Amino acid sequence: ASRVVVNADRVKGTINRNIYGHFSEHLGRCIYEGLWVGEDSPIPNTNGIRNDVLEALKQMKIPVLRWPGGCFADEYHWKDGVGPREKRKRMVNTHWGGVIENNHFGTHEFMMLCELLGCEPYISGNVGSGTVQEMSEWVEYITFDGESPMANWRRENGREKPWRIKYWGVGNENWGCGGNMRAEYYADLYRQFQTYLRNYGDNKLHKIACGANTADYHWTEVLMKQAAPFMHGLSLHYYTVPGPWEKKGPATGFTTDEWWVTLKKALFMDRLVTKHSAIMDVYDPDKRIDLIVDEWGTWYDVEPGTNPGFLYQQNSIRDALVAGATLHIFHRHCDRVRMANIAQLVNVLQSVILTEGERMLLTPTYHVFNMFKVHQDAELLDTWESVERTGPEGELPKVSVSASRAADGKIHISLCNLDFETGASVDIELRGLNGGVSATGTTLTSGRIDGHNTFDEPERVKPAPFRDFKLEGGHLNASLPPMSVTVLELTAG
Repeated sequence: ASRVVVNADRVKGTINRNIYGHFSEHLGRCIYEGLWVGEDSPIPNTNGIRNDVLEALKQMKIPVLRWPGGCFADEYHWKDGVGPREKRKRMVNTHWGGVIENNHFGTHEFMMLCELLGCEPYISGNVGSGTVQEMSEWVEYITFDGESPMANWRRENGREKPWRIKYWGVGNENWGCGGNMRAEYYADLYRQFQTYLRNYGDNKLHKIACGANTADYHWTEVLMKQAAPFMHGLSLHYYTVPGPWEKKGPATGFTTDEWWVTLKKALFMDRLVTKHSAIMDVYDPDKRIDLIVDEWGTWYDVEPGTNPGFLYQQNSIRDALVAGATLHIFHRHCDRVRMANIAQLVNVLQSVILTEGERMLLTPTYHVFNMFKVHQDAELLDTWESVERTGPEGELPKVSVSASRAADGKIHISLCNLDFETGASVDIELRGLNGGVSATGTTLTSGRIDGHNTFDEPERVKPAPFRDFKLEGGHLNASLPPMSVTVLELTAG
């Protein structure tokens, strides 16, 4: 059996709720259909935003939402998305391309969306093809409470008081689709652009520089050395891609080898975060600057017959394990990692929700985020572990565990069983308690390694009560089901 000691009297730090963040680009059906249906749609909606998705996201407690993209963000000109909705600029592609952009979802609709969800807005400004004045005016338009062309324009468009916004990305993927820049060159632009993004009134900007793709450590070094004093966060992007880029592999009907490879590549996040943080420590030993993993998740070949440019893929129990295992990695690094944004809220990459017209489903990834919401802003508890191995040559840990205490005093222990073939025995020793506790549990598992939900069968994979454990005198012995994510809630008394 795997062994775990939880020291409940020993706090290691706070798991920032923004670790549970999300990301929605104007791509495929993420914004259009996925969220924005329009005020006059037969799909029930609140001010143009579909109610089914809204309610599901609120239950999940989405903490922050990044918009309007990765690549799209450094092509976007924000002024195209404000003003009388029916008169905004429109781009239509008469090709398989499928680029229909009417700009009906713009700045006002996005701030409204965040207010509806109860989440923080995180806007990504355009460095690659934008100008310093353009970005500066966006911030002024949003946050200025005085009189000016930009602030007056906001009021004319229906928002009288300024909005608050903390999170502001100064360019996305600038090493690539955001301008193919050298780190050294981006650093100069970053420093210039951020200069003109002001704190108006009571607003305080949290400026986020574009960080490394995967293992580009030189990027991190240059950005930290050249630009650390001018930023509050630095990002990092890492997608879990089973096969080569040219043939990533399918979301369902995959082999057992693809299972192990996917999970092994997911766990590589720990090395990336560790090594990028080590470079950050050299220039910022006090850890002032946030590490922000604002693109992560699985990336497969699209579902057969669909437009590859739309990035639509299914979502299985394998993705649930990627999500749960990666979230645990962020927890362990919560002294530096303070936000993450899984790539793509709806209908795009590793989504929590898929839709098909009026129909929608919750993916197994959704269920992980909903179950793990108990970790948002929780205190991470000191845990020691000795876990068995699984997979070819024991290349994976069989189990991944994390323990935290919520503000109301309840303790939550989440556990992933990475082995699809057998259950996992975990012996959990609870120390530093002071009293006694009782426990309940919930588990997400499947009978098939590619177990997933569809529109006709939307509840094939979903959480269920978990009762296969024994709690006796400060020892919790659990028998986790195969391929599962489980959460145990412990209540004092």
